[PDB]
Amino acid sequence: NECESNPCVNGGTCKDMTSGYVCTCREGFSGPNCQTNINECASNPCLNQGTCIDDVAGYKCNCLLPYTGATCEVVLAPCAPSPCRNGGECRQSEDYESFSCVCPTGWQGQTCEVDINECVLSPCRHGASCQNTHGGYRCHCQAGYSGRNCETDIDDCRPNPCHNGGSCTDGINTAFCDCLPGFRGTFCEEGSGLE
Ligand SMILES: *[C@@H]1O[C@H](CO)[C@@H](O)[C@H](O[C@@H]2OC[C@@H](O)[C@H](O)[C@H]2O)[C@H]1O
Ligand SMILES: *[C@@H]1O[C@H](CO)[C@@H](O)[C@H](O)[C@H]1O
Ligand SMILES: *[C@@H]1O[C@@H](C)[C@@H](O)[C@@H](O)[C@@H]1O
Ligand SMILES: *[C@@H]1O[C@@H](C)[C@@H](O)[C@@H](O)[C@@H]1O
Ligand SMILES: *[C@@H]1O[C@@H](C)[C@@H](O)[C@@H](O)[C@@H]1O
Ligand SMILES: *[C@@H]1O[C@@H](C)[C@@H](O)[C@@H](O)[C@@H]1O
Ligand SMILES: [Ca+2]
Ligand SMILES: [Ca+2]
Ligand SMILES: [Ca+2]
Ligand SMILES: [Ca+2]
Repeated sequence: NECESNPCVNGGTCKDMTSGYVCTCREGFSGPNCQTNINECASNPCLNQGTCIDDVAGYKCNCLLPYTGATCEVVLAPCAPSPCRNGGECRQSEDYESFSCVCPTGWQGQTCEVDINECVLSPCRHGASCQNTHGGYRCHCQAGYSGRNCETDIDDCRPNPCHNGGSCTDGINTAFCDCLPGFRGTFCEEGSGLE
């Protein structure tokens, strides 16, 4: 009878009946002739805007980065415990599988944990001594100089060391006084013919 026409598709098995037939489907198929591939994606199993891809008796999810895992329930977050130290900025890679760190001044290494020794190419000026520190440095100035890199010749004329209105000229750790009429001495402290 009716199974002679080989009606079942998708590998189903036909059984003859009174005035018809039944197809027993392989797992994953349904319909009178097993023509339907059951849509296991109908339950919307993929999270986080992943795409469900139907299979025979199953599905998978293609996740949208940075989500991953069987149902897009995991997230790639290489910057989550901020591996960049000492103020460094964490940047996630394009594919979210790795990170990089932009280090602050003074720091280097993959995670910004290695000091830079500024004294190797010392920025200190005017004979100052360079002291390297962890994440910085310090210049120790010679007499007469100030500033971060001991680059400033100190203004020895402020406050004015010249008494009695004398004019001050700055030098290296020194000041020179030109006295007003009536005054003399290194700092104009001596009066002559006054009152
Ligand atoms: C509908 O969504 C369910 C999760 O909320 C998911 O489990 C169903 O998938 C079944 O799980 C096992 C797998 O082998 C079967 O094919 C599938 O039907 C999903 O269809
Ligand atoms: C022969 O097969 C067809 C389907 O292709 C079915 O309609 C008939 O009943 C069967 O005998
Ligand atoms: C008949 O039943 C179906 C479900 C498949 O297992 C076939 O291979 C078999 O012949
Ligand atoms: C299915 O694939 C995932 C990765 C996302 O791109 C969705 O937009 C798409 O439908
Ligand atoms: C390095 O050390 C500092 C403190 C100054 O004394 C410099 O003259 C010296 O070379
Ligand atoms: C400095 O020189 C003294 C002697 C005065 O003439 C001042 O006014 C000047 O600034
Ligand atoms: Ca029959
Ligand atoms: Ca299916
Ligand atoms: Ca340093
Ligand atoms: Ca000076």
